[PDB]
Parts: sequence; C-alpha cells; structure tokens
Amino acid sequence: VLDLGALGQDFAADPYPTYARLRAEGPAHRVRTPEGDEVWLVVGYDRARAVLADPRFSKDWRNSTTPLTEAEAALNHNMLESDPPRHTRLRKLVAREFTMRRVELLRPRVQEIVDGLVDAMLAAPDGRADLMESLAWPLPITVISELLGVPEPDRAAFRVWTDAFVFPDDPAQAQTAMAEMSGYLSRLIDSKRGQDGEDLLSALVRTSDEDGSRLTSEELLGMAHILLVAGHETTVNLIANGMYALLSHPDQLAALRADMTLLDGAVEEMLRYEGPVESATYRFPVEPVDLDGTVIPAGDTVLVVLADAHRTPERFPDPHRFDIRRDTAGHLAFGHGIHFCIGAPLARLEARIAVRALLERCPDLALDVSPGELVWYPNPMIRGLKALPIRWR
Ligand code: HEM
Ligand SMILES: CC[C@H]1OC(=O)[C@H](C)[C@@H](OC(=O)CCN(C)C)[C@@H](C)C[C@@H](C)C(=O)/C=C/[C@H]1C
Repeated sequence: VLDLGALGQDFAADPYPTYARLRAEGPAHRVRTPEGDEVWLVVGYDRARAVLADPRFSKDWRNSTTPLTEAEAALNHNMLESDPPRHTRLRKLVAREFTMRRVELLRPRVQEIVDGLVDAMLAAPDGRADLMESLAWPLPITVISELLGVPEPDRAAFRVWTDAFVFPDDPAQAQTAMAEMSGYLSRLIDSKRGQDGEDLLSALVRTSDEDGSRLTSEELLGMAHILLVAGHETTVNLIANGMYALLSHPDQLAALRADMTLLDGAVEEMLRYEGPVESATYRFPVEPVDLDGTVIPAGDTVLVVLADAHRTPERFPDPHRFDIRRDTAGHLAFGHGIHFCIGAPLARLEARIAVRALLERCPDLALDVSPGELVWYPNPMIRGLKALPIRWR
C-alpha cells in the first residue's frame, strides 16, 4: 500500500514519475489516497484502455463493498454510476443534446461568452490576472448553467459545493456539501415542474412526469448532478491545465500563435499531456480479476490512471514532450467504451474558442509565476490548479 497522502504536494504537482515506476513493476497496485481509502491504480496505456471498456469492471455501486453514504445514495442513479441496461437508457435520454450538431448551434453563444470574459480580463490596469478566476471557471459554469436552466443568482453556489465535494478537508465536509447541493437541485427540479421552460432540466422533468418508467425522480436528480459536475469542473481544468501547458512551453505557444490551424491538435495534446481527468471514475470488479498475476478482489475500488496511459512511451513516443503537432489518436482523456464522454464536442468547442481568444488578444501572453509557485489539488482523480497567474503586454 503506497500512501499517496504521505507523498504530499510533490506527487500532486508531478505524479507522473510515481505512476511510471509503478507501471514498470506491474499493471495494478494497492494505494491509499490522501483521504485514507485503499484503492487500486491501473497503469499503462494498453491495460488502462482494456480495463475502461471491460464489462468485468462495473460502475454500479451495488458491485462495491464500500457502502454509499446517505447523501451519495441520493445521487448515484446516473449513467456514469450505472451499467447496462440502466446505463443504456439513461445515456439515451440525453444522447442527442451533446452531438457535434447541437453543440455547433452553441458556437455563437460560446464565442460571445468568451469575447466578453476576455474583454473584462484585458481591462485589468497592470496587464495581470488569474486565468482561473477570469476565464477558466466562469466560461463552463456559464455555458452549462444556460443549458440546464440554472438561474444566474444560484450559479455561485455551484463553485463552492463543487469545490467542497471535489476537494474537501474531510470526507465529512463533502457530505454536507453534497447534501446541500442535492437539497438545492431537488428544489430546482420542483420549480421547473410543468412550468414549460425550454432548458434541458425542464425537458427532463417533463420526461420523468410523463413516463416515470423512462426516468425516476431519483434519476432526474442524478442526471442533473452529473451533467453539472462535468460541464464545469473537468472543462475548467482542461482550459487552465492546457493553457498552463502552453505557457510553460514558450516554444509551442509561439508555434500555435503563428498558425491557428494548429489549434485542434494543440487542444488534443493538452488533453493528452495535462488532461483534467488524472484517474477515471470508480470501477468495481464483479468477480475477482487477475491482471497479469495480480488479482484484484471483487468489490474493491479501481482507478484507471489516464495520466499514466498518456505517458506510456510505446504508445506516445517521447511522452514527456509537449508537442502540439503530435499524433494523439486514441488517447483516453474522454474515456473509452460505453461510458465515453458524451460532452466531448462541447468541451472541445469551449477550450478551442478560449485558447484562440487568449492567444489572439493577449500580446506576449506569459506565465506570471514560476511553476514552483503553483498549487495543484491532491485528489488523485482530478489534475487541477488552485490559480493560474498570467500577464500580457
Ligand atoms: C474537458 C472536459 C471533459 C473531460 C476531460 C471529460 C472526461 C470524461 C471521462 C474520462 C469520462 C468517462 C469516465 C470513466 O470512464 O470513468 C466522461 C464521461 C461523461 N461525461 Fe465528460 N468530460 C469532459 C466534459 C464534459 C461535459 C462538458 C459534459 C456535459 C455535457 C460531460 C458529460 C459526461 C457524462 C454525462 C459522462 C458519463 C457518460 C456515460 O456514462 O455514458 N463531460 N467524461
Ligand atoms: C460525468 C463525467 C464526470 O464524472 C462525475 O461527475 C463523477 C461521477 C462525480 O462523482 C460523483 O458525483 C459521486 C456520486 N456518487 C458517489 C454517488 C465527480 C464528483 C467525480 C470527480 C472525480 C470528477 O470531478 C469527475 C468528472 C468527470 C469524470
């Protein structure tokens, strides 16, 4: 049992040499997380990709030997914490909302949001700002909030609850937060009921009312939760981590600023090199699974380490090089298999717009701090910064 809490901020900041040295010793390893839970890491690209798609590794908490808390059990009837056939049905509900076509329709508004956020940011008197406060955070919360129908006065609460259960001081504190947000969401579902809003939460509340067999009240709260947590948190971190990647590689920043057709590939390499999902969501083996002689017990918690997958040199040569022109095909930053990210085109749309606007409107854009002054969150599932100080000319 490697104690990841004991490794401290050095591991949070640069966990890669740790995964890589585990990977050399075998595909799977028992570790304790900073919070105190024993889990399994699965490392190495080929094994990570296999495990992600393998039906022996379930997402349904009934297959876990760790009981849900009260507040969590209110929230688990969502597609990411389901297996077929419930998974199949939940995913089909919101299928269509996230295609490249429906997301294309959002390009104008996404642009307008960024255009505005970037205005405000430039109005800074000394040409200095924290990219997280100025753009990384507000852009995704705003986009997802409009989609779902979270009214403007309530959106502030989401950062706090989200930070609370994504990065708490104690598990006891995430509980309260989740209860509180879940409390909020029920009340927001109830407020939509038969009120004829055109947002997705109203469309879903409709579905549940019409045919509570296609969608239960509980699945309604779960779906609302899930769409909110990805639509801001991971996307915020893609934006901030990928900009950090660009800023700390002055050479690749110049290369993209010189040629914007390089943009889609740059965003892919930011997903590869500094993706916000360090480790995929909990997997639970239905039966014991032997991984090249290392047997994981049924019901244990298994974290597939996407970050280590992406530094696997036989898959991504010279893995420690951030190279915007690199072949990134087949990366796992949006997962793999039947739980593959539904929001991937939206995440991509937002990041691409945000990066282009920063490069085009912030002259001599640069990191305003040294890498050693950055603070990364210890949660082994999320790769993310506390602040990103930037400056421009
Ligand atoms: C950069 C941004 C994003 C990244 C890196 C990301 C990554 C991921 C990953 C790795 C998974 C699979 C988790 C696993 O297999 O354990 C996932 C699934 C999921 N994502 Fe995203 N995602 C992002 C943005 C979004 C957005 C904007 C939305 C909302 C539209 C969203 C909604 C979902 C949903 C509902 C699932 C569950 C899918 C299923 O179970 O079939 N994601 N995503
Ligand atoms: C939908 C994609 C998104 O995943 C999530 O929202 C996680 C499911 C979500 O986990 C839960 O909601 C737990 C609820 N059960 C305990 C009841 C999220 C908080 C996990 C976290 C690693 C993340 O930010 C994860 C973000 C992405 C991986």
